[PDB]
Amino acid sequence: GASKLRAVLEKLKLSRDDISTAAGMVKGVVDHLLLRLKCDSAFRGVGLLNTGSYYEHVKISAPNEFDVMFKLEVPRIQLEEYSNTRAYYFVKFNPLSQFLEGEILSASKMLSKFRKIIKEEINDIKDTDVIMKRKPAVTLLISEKISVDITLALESKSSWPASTQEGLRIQNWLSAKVRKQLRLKPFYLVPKHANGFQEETWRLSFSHIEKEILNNHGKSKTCCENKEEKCCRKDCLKLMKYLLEQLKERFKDKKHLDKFSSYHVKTAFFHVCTQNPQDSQWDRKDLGLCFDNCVTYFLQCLRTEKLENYFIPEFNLFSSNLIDKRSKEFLTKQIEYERNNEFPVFD
Ligand SMILES: C[C@@H](CO)NC(=O)c1cnn2c(O)cc(-c3ccccc3)nc12
Ligand SMILES: [Zn+2]
Repeated sequence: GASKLRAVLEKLKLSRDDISTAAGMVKGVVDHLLLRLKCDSAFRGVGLLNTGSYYEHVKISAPNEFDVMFKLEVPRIQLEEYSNTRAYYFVKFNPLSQFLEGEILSASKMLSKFRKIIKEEINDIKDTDVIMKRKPAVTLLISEKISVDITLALESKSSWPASTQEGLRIQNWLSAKVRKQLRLKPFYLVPKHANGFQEETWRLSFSHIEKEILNNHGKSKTCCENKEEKCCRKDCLKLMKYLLEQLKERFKDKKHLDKFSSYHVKTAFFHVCTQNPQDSQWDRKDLGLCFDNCVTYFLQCLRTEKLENYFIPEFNLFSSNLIDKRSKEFLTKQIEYERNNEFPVFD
């Protein structure tokens, strides 16, 4: 039974043109900010990253909400793992000399200059109306409709940290050949401090690898290139993403589902892909069964309080220290009700 599922997907597809026009306004403002950012010595090598839901063709439900990534190549860096977290690091070693708070690169001083240049540049541009929202680093508001979340990410062309060594288990699905090729690619560090936090740490980012894997997702190279080879991987992720967005909208005034994000859904999705490496396990005709495995796996993670980062196996996104048991039990209660009642939150 995939009828309501196929119905949702068609409706979601109709929002494509609206998302495309809105992206036009954003491309204008962003190209301008990058031209002005490149002027400062520190942000000279700044560029547009091209990762996210939109570039992975999985952008569901919000044309008035865009997330943009700004990469900045950093030359010869040394990482120091913070408090055995496996995901959070200190950036040690130059254009960024001004932001060194000891031998360590300050996330706060770095982001303040970034926010400062952006604040200075949005007043100077009169072509379109752009406002900057108060202290996903910098948030803009274009023409009073479009919100743009701007993230700064350091780029390192070094070997991936030791914590990733046993991650990205795509060998039996996408091949070891591909895994080797992917790990040769750079890695990113976004400033994330996650009583009181360490406001000088950087978290690992592999948004570019997630895009590569999603846009070349089959065991067969010709997956989704012909009628006989069409799969439902992307559709299951779109449906999982929409399921959480809809439930998070339904209970916005409650505050339980606040700690859950589309990243939890996407992570759980990649785990299901590792479990089901065959394209035959993802047949378009089996969408109902495939979406049910995704729902089922996600619920097992919520019950067992275990959702490991796809790249950092030792990092548990569903740890009791991150998300309290009552919140996971609320999300379980809601998802189970939905599955039992042919997904009323969809229509
Ligand atoms: C669930 C929240 C808060 O943990 N995260 C996100 O929403 C989130 C969105 N992209 N992304 C990502 O590219 C990487 C990570 C990540 C999380 C934990 C450990 C290492 C990396 N998270 C994200
Ligand atoms: Zn496919």
